[PDB]
Amino acid sequence: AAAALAAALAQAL
Ligand SMILES: *c1ccc([N+](=O)[O-])c2nonc12
Repeated sequence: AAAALAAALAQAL
């Protein structure tokens, strides 16, 4: 889950 989210945020920004 950590990675999923990490990646989400990365993309968002
Ligand atoms: C999660 C998984 C892979 C990568 N990546 O840089 O290839 C990520 N970057 O930020 N979160 C992830």
